Amino acid sequence: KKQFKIAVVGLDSAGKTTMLNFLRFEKNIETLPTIGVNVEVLKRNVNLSIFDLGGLLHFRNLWGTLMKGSSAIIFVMDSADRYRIEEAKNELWKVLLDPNYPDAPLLIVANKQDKEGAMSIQEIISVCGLDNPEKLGNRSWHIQPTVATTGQGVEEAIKWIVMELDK
Ligand SMILES: Nc1nc2c(ncn2[C@@H]2O[C@H](COP(=O)(O)OP(=O)(O)OP(=O)(O)O)[C@@H](O)[C@H]2O)c(=O)[nH]1
Ligand SMILES: [Mg+2]
Repeated sequence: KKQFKIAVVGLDSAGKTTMLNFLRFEKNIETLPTIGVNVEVLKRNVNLSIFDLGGLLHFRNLWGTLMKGSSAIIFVMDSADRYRIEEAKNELWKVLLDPNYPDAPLLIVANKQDKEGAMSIQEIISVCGLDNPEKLGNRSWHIQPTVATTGQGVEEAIKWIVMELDK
């Protein structure tokens, strides 16, 4: 069975590692800010090699090179962090416009839906400008609201990625 590299990117503290811990242990374990790459190999009947990249500012510049070979991209966002939503939109578009990954399906994980003031799926599409097809081309995209600490929507997020790789 073929291995498919999945890249997990997003700003620091978005909940990337929290999501990957749930995908494996089904539990909320303590996390440390990822300053490197934490690679987990999961099987959901296709095995994928998920690369949880670090989201700290001075590490984001490495995403372009570290994602080499990814078949799908998961961009995790902190839905409750309205003060850093312009910063996440800027990073999401840097990935979308990266000429190295133009055909890769993009799953946008709207994490932290439990927090008060969390943005809705509609609100995220509007702020991120994803309602403009011109700069999106023939790329398949999907938004999945999650609470990574409880795993709410996390199995449904990985099912979309798996469905995309099956194609
Ligand atoms: N309330 C709430 N907290 C969450 C959620 N997901 C993650 N967190 C918390 O958010 C913080 C950051 O989570 P991490 O998984 O370490 O974030 P990260 O994306 O890996 O960050 P970097 O490693 O620095 O890129 C932790 O305190 C988590 O427990 C969620 O859905 N709801
Ligand atoms: Mg991390």
